Amino acid sequence: TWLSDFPQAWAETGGMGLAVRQAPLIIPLKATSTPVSIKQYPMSQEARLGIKPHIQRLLDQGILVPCQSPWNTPLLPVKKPGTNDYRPVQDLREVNKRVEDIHPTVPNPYNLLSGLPPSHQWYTVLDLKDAFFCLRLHPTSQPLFAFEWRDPEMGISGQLTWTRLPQGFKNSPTLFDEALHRDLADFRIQHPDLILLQYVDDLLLAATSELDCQQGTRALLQTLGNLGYRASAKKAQICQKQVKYLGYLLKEGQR
Amino acid sequence: TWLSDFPQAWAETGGMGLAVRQAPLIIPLKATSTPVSIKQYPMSQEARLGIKPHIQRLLDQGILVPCQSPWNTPLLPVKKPGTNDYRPVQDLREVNKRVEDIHPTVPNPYNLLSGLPPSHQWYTVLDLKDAFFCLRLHPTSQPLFAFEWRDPEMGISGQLTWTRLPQGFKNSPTLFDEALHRDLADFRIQHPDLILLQYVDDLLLAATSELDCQQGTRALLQTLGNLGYRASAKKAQICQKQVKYLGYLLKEGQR
DNA sequence: CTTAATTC
DNA sequence: GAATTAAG
DNA sequence: CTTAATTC
DNA sequence: GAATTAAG
Repeated sequence: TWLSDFPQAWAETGGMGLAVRQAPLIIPLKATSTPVSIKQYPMSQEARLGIKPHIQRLLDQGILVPCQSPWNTPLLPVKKPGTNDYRPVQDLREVNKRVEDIHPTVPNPYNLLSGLPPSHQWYTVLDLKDAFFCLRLHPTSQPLFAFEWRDPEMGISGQLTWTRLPQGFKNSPTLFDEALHRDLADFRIQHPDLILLQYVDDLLLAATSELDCQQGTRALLQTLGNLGYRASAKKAQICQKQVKYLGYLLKEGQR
Repeated sequence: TWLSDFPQAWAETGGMGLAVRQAPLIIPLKATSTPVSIKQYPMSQEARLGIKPHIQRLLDQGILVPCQSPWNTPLLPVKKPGTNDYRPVQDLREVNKRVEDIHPTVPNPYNLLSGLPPSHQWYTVLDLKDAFFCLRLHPTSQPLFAFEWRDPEMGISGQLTWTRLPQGFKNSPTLFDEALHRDLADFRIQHPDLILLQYVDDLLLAATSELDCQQGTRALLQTLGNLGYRASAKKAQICQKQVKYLGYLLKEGQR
């Protein structure tokens, strides 16, 4: 029952995360950038009602907050099915174009897996839930990601923005990967015999024996929870000689 | 009056040419070729009446002759203007594909002109009329170029073919250029001080003085006429310090 | 909905 | 260069 | 007229 | 991939 032994480490029981050791992120703009305010494309009531629950949850969680910003990008009504479930998707392309580029340090899955020794056959795969939202944004950079939100009948002031690293921002994957690497540096040092692969929010822990993988997993979950990250108990693959990681099926040491 | 001094050398007074020193040409087929007989696309009366005079002239000249051949390619009604003058154009692409390739020995105009010394300022440009028709085709190769010709009211048997190198055949330019080079080899040897440029049917004779260009031109015209070639008196540019050759304007030694 | 590419 | 894909 | 390429 | 060019 890994779920009961580590309440804080799982999204299911530890609540929304927040990387407490990471300083709020400051997002540098390119040298010539000036704010861009793109009007919000009219949204149907169906889309608005579909998105509303999500916006309210984020406001309650403090991930979204009201604001007045010279920046504004549009929200899009996205429903994977034909017209089923919705979810807000922000078009941050005009913001991305004005943000200074950073070196892409996230390794491609192929190269990352090359660092997996044949000696480590016991695997544990964890995926961090709402990973980007665990990283705070400095108040100075929050206005950059503002969007409009209203209600034809008693709606918020006007704009809302993110207080955490947002989805759709070009540097989120890299910034998150780099932050988690800093937070897990000690863990690696304290567990020299363990192999830990990180691909943004997807983690692979490899060990030589089931026992080591057990103790190692316990230590990783404890560490992750303490740092403020949250893993999916639902999708978790604990101490298995066969696991699915980054589209690959790890078995017998193949792939 | 160069026209009167060399009756045989001009198309205007010497009649259709025939390169008497050149053996009738044999056209080798590719190793796997078999005859192809392409049906003649129906031709309107307007097109037929327009082409008729040309066919009759060629038959009278012996350039076209009746035949029965397993080969057949279509004739096309071509009228440069909107619907004015006509002229028969044969689509020999299927024949070209079955004929063995030869090395392209005709130099491009740019490289050909590089062999024109600044010392030779006096130019004479001649263009041979119906040049390809001056070269005979061996009877064994004549059937390759057959086409259909009839008259809704008393028409020739069925097919006609060429007894001379035809227009539209992929190797005609190269074969003609090579044949003329063989026929003018002696002339070059007999006139070491003269510069002679050959580009298929377009000739440029260059000399150091007007006198040399005069005597040289007289000798070239006499030689051409004797060999059976015919130049255009109409377009002839004799002993000029400025002439148009291959799209270029030769003047002061420029171009 | 808008848009940088990639196809047909 | 009017559609098709892929994406934010 | 049919066709190998090249554009839009 | 439906037009545009170029050609035999």
